Parts: sequence; C-alpha cells; structure tokens
Amino acid sequence: GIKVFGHPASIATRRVLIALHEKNLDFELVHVELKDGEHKKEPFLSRNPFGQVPAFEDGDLKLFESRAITQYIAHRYENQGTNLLQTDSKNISQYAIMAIGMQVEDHQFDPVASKLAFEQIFKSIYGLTTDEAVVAEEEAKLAKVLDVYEARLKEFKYLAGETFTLTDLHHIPAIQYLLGTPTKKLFTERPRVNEWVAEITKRPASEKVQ
Amino acid sequence: GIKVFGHPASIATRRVLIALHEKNLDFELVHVELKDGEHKKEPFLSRNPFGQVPAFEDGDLKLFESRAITQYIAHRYENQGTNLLQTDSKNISQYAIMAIGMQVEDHQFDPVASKLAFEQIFKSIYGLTTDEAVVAEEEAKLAKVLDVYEARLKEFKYLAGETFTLTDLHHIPAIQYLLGTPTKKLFTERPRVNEWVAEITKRPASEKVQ
Amino acid sequence: GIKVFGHPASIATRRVLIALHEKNLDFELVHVELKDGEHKKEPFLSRNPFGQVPAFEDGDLKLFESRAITQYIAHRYENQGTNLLQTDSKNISQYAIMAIGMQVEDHQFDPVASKLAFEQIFKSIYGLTTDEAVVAEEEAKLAKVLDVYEARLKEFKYLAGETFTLTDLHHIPAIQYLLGTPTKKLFTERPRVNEWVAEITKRPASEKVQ
Amino acid sequence: GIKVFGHPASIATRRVLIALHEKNLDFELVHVELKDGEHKKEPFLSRNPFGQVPAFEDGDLKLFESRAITQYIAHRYENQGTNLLQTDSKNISQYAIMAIGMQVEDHQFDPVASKLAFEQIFKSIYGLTTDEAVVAEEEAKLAKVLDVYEARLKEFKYLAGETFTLTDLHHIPAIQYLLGTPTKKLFTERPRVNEWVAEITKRPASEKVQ
Amino acid sequence: GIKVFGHPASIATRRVLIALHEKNLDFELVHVELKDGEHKKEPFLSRNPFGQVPAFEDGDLKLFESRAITQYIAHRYENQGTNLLQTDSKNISQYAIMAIGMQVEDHQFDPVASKLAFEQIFKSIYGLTTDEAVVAEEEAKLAKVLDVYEARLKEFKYLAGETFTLTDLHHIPAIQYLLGTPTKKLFTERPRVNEWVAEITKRPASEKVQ
Amino acid sequence: GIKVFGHPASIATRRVLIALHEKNLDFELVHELKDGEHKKEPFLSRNPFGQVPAFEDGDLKLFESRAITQYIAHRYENQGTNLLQTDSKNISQYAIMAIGMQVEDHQFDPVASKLAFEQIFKSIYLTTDEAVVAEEEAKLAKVLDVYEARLKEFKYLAGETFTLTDLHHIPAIQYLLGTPTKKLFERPRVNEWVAEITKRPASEKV
Ligand SMILES: C1=CS/C(=C2\C=Nc3ccccc32)N1
Ligand SMILES: C1=CS/C(=C2\C=Nc3ccccc32)N1
Ligand SMILES: C1=CS/C(=C2\C=Nc3ccccc32)N1
Ligand SMILES: C1=CS/C(=C2\C=Nc3ccccc32)N1
Ligand SMILES: C1=CS/C(=C2\C=Nc3ccccc32)N1
Ligand SMILES: C1=CS/C(=C2\C=Nc3ccccc32)N1
Repeated sequence: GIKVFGHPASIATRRVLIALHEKNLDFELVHVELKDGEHKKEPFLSRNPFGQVPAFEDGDLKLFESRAITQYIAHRYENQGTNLLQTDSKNISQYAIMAIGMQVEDHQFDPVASKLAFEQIFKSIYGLTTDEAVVAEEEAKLAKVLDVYEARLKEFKYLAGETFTLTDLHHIPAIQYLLGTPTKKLFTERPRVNEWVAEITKRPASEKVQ
Repeated sequence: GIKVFGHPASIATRRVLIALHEKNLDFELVHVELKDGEHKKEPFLSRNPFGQVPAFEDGDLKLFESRAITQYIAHRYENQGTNLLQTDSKNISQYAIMAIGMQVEDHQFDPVASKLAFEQIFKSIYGLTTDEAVVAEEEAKLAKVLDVYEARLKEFKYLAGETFTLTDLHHIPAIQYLLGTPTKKLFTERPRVNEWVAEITKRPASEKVQ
Repeated sequence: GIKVFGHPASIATRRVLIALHEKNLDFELVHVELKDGEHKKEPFLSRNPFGQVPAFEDGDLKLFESRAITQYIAHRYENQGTNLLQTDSKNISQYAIMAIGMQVEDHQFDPVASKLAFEQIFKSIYGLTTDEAVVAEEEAKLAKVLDVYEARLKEFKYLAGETFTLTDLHHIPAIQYLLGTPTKKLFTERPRVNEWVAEITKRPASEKVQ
Repeated sequence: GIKVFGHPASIATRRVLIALHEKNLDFELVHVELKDGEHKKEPFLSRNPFGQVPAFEDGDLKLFESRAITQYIAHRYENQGTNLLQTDSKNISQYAIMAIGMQVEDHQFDPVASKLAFEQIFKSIYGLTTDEAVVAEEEAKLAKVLDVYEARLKEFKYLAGETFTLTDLHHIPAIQYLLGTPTKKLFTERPRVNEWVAEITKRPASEKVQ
Repeated sequence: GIKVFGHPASIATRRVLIALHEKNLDFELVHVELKDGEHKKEPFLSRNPFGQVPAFEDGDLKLFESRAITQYIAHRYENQGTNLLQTDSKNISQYAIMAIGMQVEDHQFDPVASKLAFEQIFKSIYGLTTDEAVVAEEEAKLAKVLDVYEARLKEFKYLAGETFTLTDLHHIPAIQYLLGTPTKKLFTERPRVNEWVAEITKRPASEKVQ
Repeated sequence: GIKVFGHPASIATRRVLIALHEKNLDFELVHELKDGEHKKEPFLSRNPFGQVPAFEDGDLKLFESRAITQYIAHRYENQGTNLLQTDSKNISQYAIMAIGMQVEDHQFDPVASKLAFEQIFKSIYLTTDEAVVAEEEAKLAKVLDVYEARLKEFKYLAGETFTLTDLHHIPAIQYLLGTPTKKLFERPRVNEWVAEITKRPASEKV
C-alpha cells in the first residue's frame, strides 16, 4: 500500500499527509526517529540519500521530496476526493499559473516562514533563546511577500485561480505553526490573506495533521 | 509571439533560454536593465511582483519563475525539437522520478552552486574580495551533494532516467559558470558526474547561451 | 503539591524532571503547548515573564529557570532520595567546587552542545537543512571543552568530586540528545568522559525522561 | 591569603573585586598579562583550564569562574561586612528567589549588555569601527529585558527582595561600562531601573573598581 | 604603451579608466575574463598576486591596486589634460588635505557603497535575492557618512578644496552604480552632495566609462 | 606644536606615534573612549567620523592615521629617518611604495586586526571564537605567502629601504606577536622582516 516515512511534527511530512487526507486515501505513517539520528543512517538513506523526511512509498514506487510527492498524489489519484490540480487539469496555461505559485511558495514564502516558526516555536521547545532581531528582520520580509499575496488574492479566490490547489495546500503546515505565534498579526492585518488563511486552515484535512 | 524579459548573464534567464533553444523556438530576448533598477519598478513589477528576472510572455499568457516557465515550454511545445519531458511523457511514476530531481536541483544544488559562482566570479567582476572561507565551506557541501549525484548517475545515464530531461537542463547555467573556476575540480574528480557535465554543457542549445 | 510547567522534549524541563525523579518525588507535569504559542502569552508569562519553559510550583512557591529549580530541589528535599549536593553539604569550599562546575556547564558546555543538538536533530524534525559547516565549527569547540573535562575526570570520579552532583546532572539532557548523533564520537573517543557519560545516562532517573 | 588572578578592566574580574570590597576583605590583585597571551599558557591554565580571567585563591582553595567565586565569598565570609545573601540566609525559598535573578543576569542581561559595551567601548579603544546595526539590534533586546526588570523592581526594592544581594551585585561591572555610552538612555528612561542603577553604582565598593 | 588589465564593469577598473580619460591618454583596455577564472590563474597572478582587477602597465612599469595607479597617473602625466592633484601640487599641507579625503573614501564610503551596489544591482543580474535588511542597515550607515560629506561640501566646492581632485574622482564609479538604485534618494536629499554628484558624474571622462 | 589626540593602545594611534618617533619629533599625546569622548564634541570637530587618532600641527588639523603618517613623512622629510623612498621625488618608486601601503590597508589590516581582536581584546574585557581565528589565520597565511615572495626579491616591501609601507604594519604585528598567530610569521623572509621592523627603537617606544 501507501507508506509515508516521516515525523508528524515535520512541515514537509505534514504537506504530504494533508494531500493524502484531501484525497481520502489510506496510508501508514511510519515514524522515523530523528531523535536517534535514524534519518542520517541506513536504511533510510536508501529511501532518501539526502537524509531528510519525508520519504514515501506507493507499492513498488519509491519517492522523496514533499512537493514532488504531493504532485504525484494529485495526478495518480486525480479522480478521488478533492481535486488538487486545476479544474481543467490538462490545460497547459492553467497548469503553468499553478506551477508559478508552487514555485513562489518554495522560494519566497517557505524560507522566511520556516525561519520565523523555528525561531519563535522550535527553539523554545528545546531550550534556546529566540533571537528577537532575526524575528523582526524576517517579519519585515514576510510582510512584503504577503503584500504581493494580498494583491494576488484580490484578483482570485485562491492563488492559482478560482479553486483550491496544490499551490495553496503547500503553505498550510508552515502557516499552522505561525498561527500560534505573534506573526499571526501579519496574516490577520491583511484582509484577503486572512480570509484565505482561515479557509485553508479550517479544512478537515488540514485539521487532521495539527 | 514569445518574449523573455531578462538579462543574458542571469542563471534563471539562461535556464529559460536553453529550453527555448532546445525546442527550436523563435523568441525575442527583451533586455531588462537591472543596472538602472528596472526590475524593482513598474512596468516590470506587473510581469513579476517579486521583481526578479526572468519574466516571460507567450502571446496573451504572462509567466514568471524560471522552472515554471521551462515546464510550460516542455509541455506546450512537447512535439517540437528535443523532448524535455520523459520519453513516456504521460507516465505518472516516471514524471514523479523527474520531479524529484527537479526538486533536488532547487534545494540541494542551486543554493550552494550559486553561492560558489557568486563568491568566485561575480564578486571579482565588481570589485569585492572573494571569501576563501565561504568558498571552502560551500565546496565541502557541494562535494557531499555531488557524491549523491555520482551514485545516482552510476545507475542511470541522466538524472531522471535514460534520457536528458528538465532535471538535467536546470543545472546547466550554474555549472557553466562553475567550470570557469577551481570548483571544476569537484566535477572532474567524479567520473560519472564529469561525463554528465561534459554531455549537457556540450549540447548546442547550452552553448548558444554562454 | 509539586507542578512542573513545561514540555517533555525540552532540555531545561528534563533537567528539572531528572532532579525530581532522583529525589523520588511525586509531581504533575503540566504540558505547556508551545506549538500554540502558550509560553509567550498569559497566564504563563505570570509564571515566567521571559516566556521560557520550564516554570515550577511547590505549593505556594512559584519558580522558573531550570538550574535555580534543581538547586531548590537539592536543598528543600535534601534528606530524601539521592543526594544532589556534595556529601558534606554544608562545607563552603566543597560547595564552591560544585558551583564552578555548574557555572562551567552553563557557559562552556551548554551553548555549544545545544547548538549541535539543534542543528542535527531539531532542524531535521521540522524540515530545515543541517548546516554541515556550523556542526564542524561547534564540534571543534566541544572537543576542546571535552579535553578539559577529560583532564578533570582523570583526577575525580565525577566533576565536583567523588559523588554524583547537580554539576553532573545538569549535563544529562543535552548529552542524551547528542548520543543520537555522530557527535557521540567526541564523547566516546575520550576514555574517562565516555565512562562518565555512560554512568550518568544509565541512571534510572535519567532513563525516565528519555 | 586571598589572591585574585585577573585584569582590572575585566567585567568578570570586577564582579569578584566588588564582592571582596563589599566584604571589607584584604586581597592581592595579581595582574594577568592578557596582552602577552598569559591566560592561554601555563601556569594560568592550571588555575583555569578554559583560559579565562579571573582565577582565584583563598589559601589552599583554588577557584575560577566569577559567579561561583562571588557565591563562595558571600558564604565563607558571611558575618563580615555587607550581607550579600538574603537577610534570612538559610531560608531555601528566599535563596531560590535570589538564584533565579542570578540565573536571569547570566542568561538574559549579560550576553546583550556585554555585546553593547564591547561594540561601543572596547572596539573603539583598539581601533575597529562600531557596528551601528548590531548596537541597535541589541539595544532593542536590552530594552525588552529592562522592561521585565522595571516590572520586577516595581514590586521590590532590589531584584531578590528588600535587600541588595549577589543578584544585583553581578550586574554592576557591565552597567558601569554601559553608563559611559548612549545605552544609558535605556536605564534612565525607566524610573525604578534608573533608581536601582543609581543606588548600586553609587556604592563605595562599586566605585573602588571603576 | 599604456595597458589596463581589467573588466569594464569593475569599479576599481573604472576608477583607473576615468583618470586615464581625464588625462587625455591613449591606452589599451585588455579584458580579463573573470568568468573563466582568469584573474585567479597565471599569468595574471604575475601582474597582481592577490588576483584582483585591475592590473596596469606603462611600458616597463607594472602596477596593480587602483588608488595607487590613479596617483601614479596624476603625477607621471601631471602637465597633461585635467589636473588631478591640487592646484599647488607640490604644497605638502594641501596634499595632506587631499590624502585625508582619499583615505576617507576608502575607509568610510567604499565599503558601504559597494555593498549597497552589490546587494541591489549585481545580485539581481546573476539571480540572487536582494536582502532588504542589509540594504536598510547600510543605507543608514551611508546616510551618516553623507551628512559628514554635506558639512564638508558646505565649506568647499570639492572635497579636497576649490578644485576637482583624485579625492572626488575615486568616488565616481560606485556613485554611478548607486544612481540606478533607490539609494540615489540619499544623494538627492542632501543639497551640496547632490550638486557635487551631479558635477562629477556629468564630466565627459566619467560618462566615457558608463 | 604637534598634538596627537588618541589612545596609547590604539593601532591607528600607534601607527602615527611610531612615525613621529622615527622623525625624532616632539609632541603631546592628548588622551577617554571609555567615557565615550570620541563620539561627542569637541572631538567630532577634529574627526566627524568619531575615531582616533585626530592630529594637530599648529593650525593644521588632520585625522586618519595613514594620511597623517604621509604628512609627517613629507613635512618633516629632512629630519630623522627617511620614511619615503631614497629617491623621494621619483614618481615610479613612489607608486611602488603606494601599492604596498594600499595592500596593507586592504589585504593585511582587516584580517590581522580581526585576529588581534578575537585573541587579545576580547580576552581583556568575551570568549575567543576559535572558528573565526582559524578562518582568518588561513586568510592571513595566503596573504603572508604573497609577502614572502615579495620579500624574497627586496629587503623591504617598497624596495631596499624601510618606508611607510613597512611602518604601517607594525602596531598590528606587535599585538599578533603575543599570540599563537606568531607561528605564521614559519616564513623565513617574513620572519626576518618582522624582527627588523619590530626591533626598531621607535617601534619599541610605543
Ligand atoms: C501565477 C501567475 S501570477 C502569480 C502570482 C502573482 N502573485 C502571486 C503571489 C503568490 C502566488 C502567486 C502569485 N501566480
Ligand atoms: C528520483 C528518485 S531517486 C532520485 C535520486 C536519488 N538521488 C538523486 C540525486 C540527484 C537527483 C535525483 C536523485 N531521483
Ligand atoms: C571545580 C573546580 S575545578 C573544576 C573543573 C576543572 N575543570 C573542569 C571541567 C568541567 C567541570 C569542572 C571543572 N570544577
Ligand atoms: C525571582 C522570582 S521572580 C524573579 C524575577 C522576575 N523578574 C525578574 C527580573 C530580573 C530578575 C529576577 C526576576 N526572580
Ligand atoms: C581633510 C581635512 S578634514 C576633511 C574632511 C572632513 N570631512 C570630510 C569628508 C570627506 C572628505 C574629507 C573630509 N578632509
Ligand atoms: C609593488 C609592485 S609589486 C608589489 C607587491 C607584490 N606583492 C606585494 C606584497 C606586499 C606589498 C607589495 C607587493 N608591490
């Protein structure tokens, strides 16, 4: 069957889990003990030689890298559950529009957002002091990025068009984490972003991985 | 027709240009004067609100972000010139394998490679001193990455399988730059990588953008 | 009764838990949801205005800061379970010797060790890439620190003298995490350090918090 | 007799010197020539293997690490001069309160304050340019920390209660340095902090080390 | 004859080219292919062992380092074209005044200005994201520096006195680059600076290298 | 007369003091960075960038150490040691000296000063960063190899005579000699050069 080799707290792992749930699919979440360094030793390195979670299995097919896995799910299980591709899924122009947003989340949003979530949650869990200077710097960054998102969301219900797609889905785990932190201010202060956040984080598949 | 709004030295712009040439397509390269800050002002911000090159046009369709653009080219002009997708282009498993590698270039290769190319070439052009410490740090990184590439290339002719694909194409511009620098050692000292580099950089479409 | 307001993965929280277990004390571990930003909001800020875990309660007495809490435990519940102070607990010279080591763990060991554990474990769990350069830098640091520990442990069974004390206890949570990482090499390669690590990590109270 | 092995400009050394003076004790200040790298060679490494000042001697007893030394002084010479412990010195609850504050100075105050003092004073002495960006970053930090101090000092005359203690003493050397810098603004602009600074820096023992 | 071994985009190379043009001299600009790492290999290392552009030749005389080369030009070809030294060129007091300004450009202006120009232009050309935080930090710096320039220019037509000298010349290439960036605001907002910029950048020799 | 407004521990201030001593000149060393004097008036009227040293020779008001040493070298040329080239008006030979001066400022000083600071000045007040030390030592090593090659062809950096080019290195080198970085200075012709210039009476006075 389908197996996800990861960790339930992992943003990348959650990104995959949401897509599976969105597709009403049954799978086994095989826990990788990162705490014991399992990810940096065999046999996990045979599933992903870069030693990051998640790795993935669908029968004989062996994948890693979360965005590639969500895409695979979106296509292989297209007719099942929520459509994660564009309504007209074979339309090349419309796919490109979606692809740009996917690309934007990876390059503009994730690095900043993940740094924020890490400085202000994960640090605190393990026992290091949050760097207020870093937080401020990255908040200023994310603010400028979210202004671009606001403009985009003023012209379309979701980022790739009129429907919820992979483009939106990929943001969810990081946003979830940032909503338990003062950085929520940036999402809330922007009307169309705030509505978008609220719609995508309130989805049942999104709540299943919290 | 087709317009590319970018700069001929730009890695991301070159990534798009190679794909166009590989597809034997005719296009106009519209030069964006980054030197005069054109990219950070209208009307370029209407083509890409994040203010990076390249932006792209195919008739009425307006894109940005290089990897999204190359994918669009690969699909919209699939029949034409070199096949940039997998031989069996509609096969979902085989697409996923390609998608992983595309993902790997973006996350594991590009950040390190670009930093190297920048510290060693672009700094020198302008007049800043190369940081020998940074170079060494990143070379150690890229080495570990390229070992994973060696292992992969021992099992397959190219990164996504038996054929040259987008996965390989996306590496070219950065590699081109690094070949004029002592970092070439890392590519040469690895047999299957060295052959792979040599095959992809010697392609006519790759040379047209040097 | 006794309540610990923290998180079970937290190094500082574990430091307190071990001292409680070592004293055979009964307590409630009240989970603080850092993931929902509980620590940076009231009413937790009334228990610790710097918004870090753990906070602590012993009836009416409200404390924070792990080393202060372990000291309090060591004194208030002195006659009970393991002695965490020096054998001659009222001896001022012997206390000072212990105090130096406590001070050393805080200043020389913890910052480096925690950075290591964070770069290698906690980063991987959330989905950020380990910085191999940082790991190397800090491993070189810890090595130099652990050489000083080796010399010290060659003259005494434990760090403060012939008995296990707070000085040793405070190191445990960080060491536990580092034992599931290639940084174990540094502890193992040093004979008396390795014996010391093995003795303190194998204690029942130490294992209860793993 | 009593020897302090250090340097008169050293914050950590001054911390010890103030405690000795506060206790009306006689001692020899043995100057360590850090300029000639004395601290990183024998025989100083036999007094402190981590090669930092100050080291300390009280007859046969050999100590290092300033906070451990001040605590030792506070206890060994308890009935002499100023009481540096709590009025009810054997009270375990009241000690813990003091211990928290000691812990807070070390973790929250000292790293920021010392960076400030270093960027603004020590850099200028030797001939490096002050980084205005760093100054600003750290001033923002210290401000937030000092707000917590303000709140605390609104409820108590000194940090550990109604009396001057080690908790307060340990702040003095760093504060002295910062008072000759625009960072004084942060101390002055906060009423109860300003009163506290003025009281502790005006003490005769505090002036003796300026 | 005279040869300049450099690159036309290089600030340091331009600094030399302007001085040559200002002196109406004929020379060959020999292009060093930094892109192919020519600067870090022989035979260029025989012209400058630190591997930076520009190197320089005047018959048998072999020089490197731009400010030394411009000085050499200013003296060796003193009676030709524009006077780049002070009107009373042998006056030791007046030379010292010029020398201070030359020193000021190197230490106070260039490092900041070059970072700005690099973060905003050169990064964008090659494909890295501008760090807005860095930009802001350095803009604050340059502003303070330019206030000192404003005060100076209120008392004198140019930086070294009543005439255009090397002191002014050396600023040109960096200023040229910054004029195509929002950092122009800092120059425009200061009256005497703005006039100075406008005069020196509008000189025919300055325009020849744009 | 001549005043130097600085601090005796300051590298830049020492650079000026050595040049004055080398020229057998009499001056007053006017001393408080500790009380933030450098960042307030009236010092800002002597140097608006708020760094030491500032300098006075009668009515003439200077700042910036390399500019001051050059001024000394020229205004008091016939007095004491010659700090310019033997043929002081020769434009080719001046340029050779100027390159070296430029090299010290750009290639040597930033690295050397970071080293001296991480290893000495930090310790006087903060923990030395062993990683930084190593990074910068690798840098300085490469720089000093270039110096070795240069010193193999000439007695001093600008030619056959001791000049400003050499002088400007002294204060930083002095500090680095009390530190394990001395090891790097393992380079024969560099070692001899360091020994000659640091043993000079004017060098020892500061
Ligand atoms: C696709 C065409 S234009 C576009 C976007 C334009 N602004 C965006 C912000 C977030 C995600 C996507 C966009 N995406
Ligand atoms: C697709 C399935 S496994 C895999 C790879 C496994 N190692 C790789 C290195 C570079 C690019 C791709 C890979 N790619
Ligand atoms: C107490 C007196 S001397 C001393 C130490 C001397 N070296 C140490 C290394 C780790 C912990 C403690 C020490 N501790
Ligand atoms: C002890 C119980 S609560 C507490 C503090 C609560 N806020 C503080 C700020 C500086 C030093 C100590 C404190 N100290
Ligand atoms: C020479 C004596 S004071 C002085 C300057 C005082 N402020 C300046 C700013 C830019 C260039 C030179 C100066 N130059
Ligand atoms: C002048 C022509 S070549 C040259 C140098 C060539 N290498 C150097 C190292 C330190 C100082 C000067 C030089 N200086």
